[PDB]
Amino acid sequence: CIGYHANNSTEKVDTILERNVTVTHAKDILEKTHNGKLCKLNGIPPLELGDCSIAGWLLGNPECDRLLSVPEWSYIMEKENPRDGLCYPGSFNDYEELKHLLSSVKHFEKVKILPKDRWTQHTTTGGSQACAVSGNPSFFRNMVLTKKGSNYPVAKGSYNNTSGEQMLIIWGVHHPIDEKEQRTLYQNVGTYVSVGTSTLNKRSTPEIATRPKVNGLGSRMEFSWTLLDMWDTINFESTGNLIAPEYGFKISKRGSSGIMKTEGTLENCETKCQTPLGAINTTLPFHNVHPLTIGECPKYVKSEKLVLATGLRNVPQGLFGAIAGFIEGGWQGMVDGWYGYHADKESTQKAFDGITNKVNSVIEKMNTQFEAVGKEFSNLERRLENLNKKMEDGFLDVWTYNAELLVLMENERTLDFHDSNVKNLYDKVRMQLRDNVKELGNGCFEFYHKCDDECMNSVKNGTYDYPKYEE
Amino acid sequence: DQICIGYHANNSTEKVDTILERNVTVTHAKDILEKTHNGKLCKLNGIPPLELGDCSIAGWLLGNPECDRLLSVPEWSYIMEKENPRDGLCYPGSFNDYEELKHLLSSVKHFEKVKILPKDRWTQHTTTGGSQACAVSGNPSFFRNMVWLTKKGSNYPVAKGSYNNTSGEQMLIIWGVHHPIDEKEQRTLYQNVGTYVSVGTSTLNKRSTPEIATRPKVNGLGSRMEFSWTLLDMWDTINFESTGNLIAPEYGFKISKRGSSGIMKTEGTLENCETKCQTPLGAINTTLPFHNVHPLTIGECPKYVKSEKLVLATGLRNVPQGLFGAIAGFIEGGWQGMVDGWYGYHHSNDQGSGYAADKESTQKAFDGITNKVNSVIEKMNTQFEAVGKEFSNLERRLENLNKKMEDGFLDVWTYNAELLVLMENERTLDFHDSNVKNLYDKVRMQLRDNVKELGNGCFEFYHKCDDECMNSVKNGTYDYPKYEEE
Amino acid sequence: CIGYHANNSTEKVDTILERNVTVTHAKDILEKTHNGKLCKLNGIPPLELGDCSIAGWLLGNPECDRLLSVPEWSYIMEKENPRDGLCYPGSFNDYEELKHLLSSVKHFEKVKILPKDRWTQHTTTGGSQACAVSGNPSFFRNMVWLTKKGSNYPVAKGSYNNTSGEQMLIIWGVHHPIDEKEQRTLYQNVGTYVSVGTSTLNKRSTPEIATRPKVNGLGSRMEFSWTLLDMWDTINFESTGNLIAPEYGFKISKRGSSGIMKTEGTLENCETKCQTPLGAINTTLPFHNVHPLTIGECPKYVKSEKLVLATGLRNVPGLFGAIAGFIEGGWQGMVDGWYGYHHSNDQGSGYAADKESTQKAFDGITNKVNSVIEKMNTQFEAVGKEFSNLERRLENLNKKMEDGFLDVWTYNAELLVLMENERTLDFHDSNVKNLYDKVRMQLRDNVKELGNGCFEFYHKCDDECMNSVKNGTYDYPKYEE
Ligand SMILES: CC(=O)N[C@H]1[C@H]([C@H](O)[C@H](O)CO)O[C@@](OC[C@H]2O[C@@H](O)[C@H](O)[C@@H](O)[C@H]2O)(C(=O)O)C[C@@H]1O
Ligand SMILES: CC(=O)N[C@H]1[C@H]([C@H](O)[C@H](O)CO)O[C@@](OC[C@H]2O[C@@H](O)[C@H](O)[C@@H](O)[C@H]2O)(C(=O)O)C[C@@H]1O
Ligand SMILES: CC(=O)N[C@H]1[C@H]([C@H](O)[C@H](O)CO)O[C@@](OC[C@H]2O[C@@H](O)[C@H](O)[C@@H](O)[C@H]2O)(C(=O)O)C[C@@H]1O
Repeated sequence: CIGYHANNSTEKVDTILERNVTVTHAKDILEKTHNGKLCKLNGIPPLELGDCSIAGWLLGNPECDRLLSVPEWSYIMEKENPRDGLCYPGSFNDYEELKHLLSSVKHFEKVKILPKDRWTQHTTTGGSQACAVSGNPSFFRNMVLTKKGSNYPVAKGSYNNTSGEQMLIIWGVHHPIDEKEQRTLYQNVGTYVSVGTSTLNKRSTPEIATRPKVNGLGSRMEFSWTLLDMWDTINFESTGNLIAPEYGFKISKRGSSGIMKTEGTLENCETKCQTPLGAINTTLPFHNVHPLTIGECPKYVKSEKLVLATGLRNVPQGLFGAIAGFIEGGWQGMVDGWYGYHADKESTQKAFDGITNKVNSVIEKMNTQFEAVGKEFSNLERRLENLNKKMEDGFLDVWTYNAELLVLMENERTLDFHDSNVKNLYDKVRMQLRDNVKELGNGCFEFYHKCDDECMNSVKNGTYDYPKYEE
Repeated sequence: DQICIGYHANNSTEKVDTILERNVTVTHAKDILEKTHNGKLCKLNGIPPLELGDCSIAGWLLGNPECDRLLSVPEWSYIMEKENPRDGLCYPGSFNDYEELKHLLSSVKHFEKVKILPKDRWTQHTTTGGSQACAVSGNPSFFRNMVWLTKKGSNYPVAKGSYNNTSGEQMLIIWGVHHPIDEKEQRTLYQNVGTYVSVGTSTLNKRSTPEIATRPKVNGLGSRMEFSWTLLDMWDTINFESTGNLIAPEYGFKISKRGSSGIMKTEGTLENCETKCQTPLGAINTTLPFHNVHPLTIGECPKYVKSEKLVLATGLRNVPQGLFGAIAGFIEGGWQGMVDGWYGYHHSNDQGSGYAADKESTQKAFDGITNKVNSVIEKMNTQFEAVGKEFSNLERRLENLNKKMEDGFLDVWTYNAELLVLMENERTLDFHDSNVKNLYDKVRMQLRDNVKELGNGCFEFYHKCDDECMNSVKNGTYDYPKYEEE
Repeated sequence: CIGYHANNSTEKVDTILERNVTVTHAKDILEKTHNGKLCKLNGIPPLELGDCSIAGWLLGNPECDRLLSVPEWSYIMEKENPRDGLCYPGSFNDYEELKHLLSSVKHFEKVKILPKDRWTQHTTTGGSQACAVSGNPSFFRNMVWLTKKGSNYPVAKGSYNNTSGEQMLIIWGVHHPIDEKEQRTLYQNVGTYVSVGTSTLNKRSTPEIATRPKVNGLGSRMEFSWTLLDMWDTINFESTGNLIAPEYGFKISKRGSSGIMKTEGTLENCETKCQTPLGAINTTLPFHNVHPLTIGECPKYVKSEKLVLATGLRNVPGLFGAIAGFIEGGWQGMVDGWYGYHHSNDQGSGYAADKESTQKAFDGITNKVNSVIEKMNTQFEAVGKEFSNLERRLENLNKKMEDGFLDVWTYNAELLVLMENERTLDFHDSNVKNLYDKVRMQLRDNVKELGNGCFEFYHKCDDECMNSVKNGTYDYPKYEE
C-alpha cells in the first residue's frame, strides 16, 4: 500500500488554478511584523531632534539648547512639524538641499570661526523678544551686527578653513520693515551683504517691506549656507544687515541617507531596516509594513499574506492523478515523512531537498540595497515630489504583481511535484512485483504469495525478487 | 461493442503562442489587452475637467479679455488645454513658477474668485491704464483681474494696499512688475525713477526692482510684464508697497484642494460621459490588467504596454477531424461532435452510437481555467496617476528623467505581460492534456482484462455491453461479472 | 531499447528545485563582453573634448584651440574633471542644462555675430595672465572684454537679429571686481549694469564687487549666462560697465538629445548601437552586466555573473521519472539525436536516434530561447545624467530609480532562468517517457518489460522487424511461446 501524508493543519494556500487549498505545511514570505521601537542602524544611532527643526539646531535657537547631539549618525529623527526653528520669523535658502546633507554623517563637530569678540566698531548685543531665553532678550546662539554709537563702518570677517574637514557655514540678512528702522539700526541705507569662497560668490541686499507680524516681528531674517572646502577661506563684507556666524560645523560624511518623520524615541536596539512603526529583523523578500523605510529593506508590497505551499494537499481520512486521485486519501498515521508504505526515506529526502531549494530560490535571489524612500521637498517642488511619488507608486505595482503571481504559479507547481513523486513511488513498486500481486487501484498491491516482513523490507529496499511460482 | 475516450474540437481559428510553439489554433481564448476607447473626453469619477479651449492657465487667471466667456466650474478633476493655446499673456512678459502653479490648479475641490483690493480705492493713482495688446474690439484694455497703477497728474504717491484673508480658505494671489523700455516711458508712466514693488506675507518677502531695457517688440511692445504669485494663508495679511511699476490684483481666488491631478493636452471637448480612466484619444471603460491605447492617461489605468495583442488560451488545442501525450498524441484527434463538455466518451453499441461529455472533469477544469484568468486579472493593483507632466525650457534634464522612467516601466510591464502569457499558455495546454490522460486511466483501471486496449484511446469489450453497463463505466460503477470470450 | 543522449559536457545549470545540474547543452543569455573601444553611435561620432570642459570649449579657453570639433555628434566624451575650463575664475549659470542640450546635436556652427572691431569708444584688447598664451596675457577666444577707452566708458549698445536660419546659442558674462578701485580703473563708472534682452528674455545684471579668495591669481570672478536666440529674433546688449560680450554665436539644430560619457579613452572608428565607458557592446541578448553607465540601445543591466539557460537534457553518463529514473543512464554513444533506441540482435547492436521527437524537441527548445530573447523591448536611453551641487536630492532620485530597475530586472532574470530550467528538464523527461510508452503499447505481450527501459522479445526480431518498432509499424504475428 503506497500512500502520502496528512496532518492537523488548516493553513490555506492559493494556486493559479485553485484556491483555499488546505496544505500539510506552508511558508510565508511577507514580512508584516515590526517591533514598534526605533533603533540604531548598523551600529549607528539616528540624530534625535525631538521638537527641533534642523534649522533651530544649527542656528542655535534658545529652545534647542539641550539636545542629544551625537558626533555620528545614520539617519535623523524629526517630528512632523517641530515647532522650534526660526524663533525669529524668516526663511532658509536651499533648506531641503541641506537636510539631505545632514541626514547621515560620519563625523560632526561645532568649532568657533568668527569670534563674537572680534567685531569692534560694531554693536553685537543685538537681540529680540521672540528669541528670548526665559524672559530675556537673547538671540540665536551660533549667530551674531548693529550700529555702535551713530556709526556703521564696513564689516569684514574672514576664515581660512584649517580644520582638516569640509565645513558648513551659515549666515544671513536682516529685512526690516522700514527705512526708519533701517537707519535706527544700520545708519546707512543702500546696504549689502557679500560672501565669497573659491566656489561661491553672493551679494544680497535687504528687501524692505510692510509685512504681517509673526512672533512679534514685521521683519525677517533670511539665511543661506555653503560648504567651505579644506584650506579655503570664506569672506564677509557688509554695510549693514549682516547676521554673522561665530561657529562652523566640521562635517565628514558619509553616505547620505534621509530623514525619518516620527514621534517615538531611540531605544538602543539594532536593525538593518527601520520603519516609522518600528524596525524589522527579517530575511524575507517582501514586506508590507510601511512605505517610508530607511535602510536595506525588502520590497514594499500591497499584500496581506503571501503563503507558499511547501507540503502537499492535506487530505485526511491534481496533474498526475495520484494525490487526491487514485490514492484517495492521506494517512494521518504516517508521520516520519511525506510519502511511505503500509515512510519512504529516499524520496522524502529528495522532495524535502526539492522544496527547500525552491523556498531559497525565491528568497536568496532578491537583491536589496540601502535606500531612503522618504524625501524632502519645498512648496515650489510639488512637481518634483509627485515625480518621486509616481515612481514608488510604480515599483509598488510591479513588485506586488510579480509577488502575488510568483506565489500562485509556484504553488500549483509544488502541488504537482508531490503528486508526481507519489506517482513515481507507486511506479517504482509496480515494476518490481508485477505478476506476484493484484493491482487493486487504490495504490495497493495484494500478495498472491505469502509475504513476511523480510519480504516487506525488500520492496522498500527495492530488492523484492522474486521466486514466486504461485497462481 | 466498444468505448472511446476523446476531446473537443470546433470551428475556431484563434491562434496563441506559448514558450515552445507559435501560431497554435486553440478552441477558446481570452485576450487581456485593453485597446479600445470611446473617443470621448469625460468627467472623472463624476467630476468634470476644466475646459479652457484655447486659453492658457495664465491667460485665464490674469483675465485676458480673450478668456471672458469661459466655462469656469466651481470644482474640477483635471484640466483640458490645447498644445499651445495662444490666448495667454496678451501683453508680452512672463510668469514666475508657472509650472508649479498648474500642477497646483490641476485639480481643485473648490475654486472661487473674490474681489480683494477694489480698483476704485486706489485714489491718487490713475487706474484706467490699458493697452492695444489687450485689445477689446479696437479699444485698448487690459487684464480683467489686474490693475495698472499709473501716475495721477504729475504725481505718484507711495502705493500701499492690504488684504487680511478672512475668506476661510487659502487664497491664490498674483501680481506683476512692469518693465519699461525707456527711462522716458518710465518717467511718463510713474514720474519717479528709482522705483520698487514690495510684497510681504507671513512667509513671503519680495522686493522687486523694474528691469528697464531695450528688447525686441512683441505684440507691439518692447516692454514686458513679469508676474508672480503666492498662496496667502487663512487669517494672514498680504502687503503691497510701490513707488512705481506695480500691477496690482483686484481679485483673489479661494481655493480648497483636494489631491492634485494633471493636465490633459487635447483638442477635444468634454462630452458628459463617465470614466475612471481618461486618455487624450478617448476614455477607457476596462477591467483588464494591461492596455496600449495611449501613454498619456489620467485616472486609474491599466499598465501601459507596448504590445499589439495579449491572447491567453482558455480552451485546448484545436485539432479537428502534448506534455502528457494524450491530446494530439495517442488520442490523435478532437471530436467536433462533442458539444456539451471539453472531455467525454464515445461508446459504440448495438443500441447506438453517441458522444457524451464527462461532466465531472469538464467542471473541475472550467473552475480551474476561470481562476487562472481571474488570477491574471485580479492581482493587478491600480492607482490614480497623471502621467503627462509639465516642464520648462530649462528643465530638459528633469523632463528626460520622467521619460527614462515611464520608459523603464514600459519595458518591465511589456516583458512580464508577454512572457506571462507564453508561460501560462504552455501550462494551459498541459492542464487539458493531463485531464484527458487521467480520464483515460480512470477507465483503463476499471475495465482491465474485460476489454482490448486498442491504443487510440479506445476499448473493445470482449463481453456484451449494453447502455446500463456503459453508464457504469462513466459512473465509475463498472463491476464486473465478465468472463467471455476469450 | 528506448534511450536518451549523453555527451562529454560539464556545463551546469540551476533550476527552481535543483542546482549544479550537468546538462548536454546550454545557452547563456547574459552579455558580458565589450571591445574596450569607444565608437560612433549609429554611424555618428561623439564629440571628443579630451581634457576640455564644455564651458572651456564654448567660451574658447585658449587651451582648447586645437580641438576636434565636428559639425554633428551623437554623444560627448569628457574626462572626470577636465581641468581646461574657466581659466579665469568664475562660474556658469544653468551649466548642466546647457550640456544636456549640447549632449547631442544634428548640426553645430560658430558664426561671428558682434565683430570685436565695431566696439569703438571702448578698449577691447583686455586680457589676463590666467588665460595665458605662451607667457602673454590673453582671454577667451570667443569673448570680448569691454573696458574704458581713455578715461571714458560710453554706454555700450549692441544687437544681433538672428538671420542664420537656425536657433543660435548665445553666451555672455558679467565681470565681478574685488575693488571699487579696480572697478573705476576698468570701467571708470561705478553704478554699472549689464542688460540683455530678447523676445522671451530679460535680465539686468549688477556686478557683485567683493573681497574673495584668490584663484589662478585673481579674487575677481566672471559670471557667464546663456540663451537660445530664436529665428528672426534680436538680442540686445546694454552696458554701462562690466559686460563680457560674445564675438561669436552658435547655429545649432537638434535632434533628439543624448548624454555625456565620462571616460579616459579616445574614439577609435568602430561602429555600435550601444556604448559603455569600458567599451562598445555588439550584442543581441536581453540582459548584460558590463557597466551601468551606457548610452545607446542597450540590454537591461543586471547584477548577475551568469544566466545559463538549459537547452539540452540532463547529462547522465525527474518529474516523469525517466531520465535519471528507471532509465538510469545516458548513452554517450548516441550522437545523431537526443532520444533514441538500442536494439540487440543476431544481426548486430547499434544506437539510433528517434528523429521525429528529437526534432519536435529541438523546435520547442529553439522557441523557448527565442521567447526569452525576442520579447525584450529596448529603447534609446542615456542613463548618465548631469547635476549641480544644489541638486543632490534630484541626483538621488535618478539613482534610487535606476537602482529600483536594477532590482526588478535582476530578480526576474535570475528567477526566469531557474523556472524555465526546471521546465526544460521535465520537457525532455516527458519526451522520453512518451517514446517509451509508444513502444510499450506496440509490443505489449510479445516482449518482457525488463524495467530499465528495455524490452526482451520472446520472438525472433530481425532488422526489418526492429524498424517496424521505430516506424510505429510493429504488427504482429507472434505467438512463441
Ligand atoms: C539690535 C536691535 O535693534 N534689537 C532690537 C529689535 C530690532 O530693532 C528689531 O528686531 C528690528 O527688526 O527690536 C526689539 O524690539 C521689538 C519690538 O520693538 C518695538 O519698537 C516695536 O514697536 C515692536 O513691535 C517690536 O518690534 C526686538 O526684540 O526685536 C528689541 C531689540 O533690542
Ligand atoms: C497706461 C498706458 O500708458 N498705456 C499706454 C501704453 C503704455 O505706454 C505702454 O504699454 C508702456 O509699456 O502705450 C500704448 O501705446 C503703444 C504704442 O505707443 C507708442 O507711443 C509707441 O511709439 C509704440 O511703440 C507703442 O508702444 C500701448 O498700447 O501699450 C497705449 C496705452 O494707452
Ligand atoms: C583689462 C585688464 O585690466 N586686464 C588686466 C587684469 C584685470 O585688470 C584684473 O582681472 C582686474 O580684475 O589684471 C591682470 O593682472 C592680474 C594681477 O594684477 C596685479 O596688479 C594684482 O596685484 C594681482 O593680484 C593680479 O590680480 C590679469 O591678468 O588679470 C592683468 C590684465 O592685463
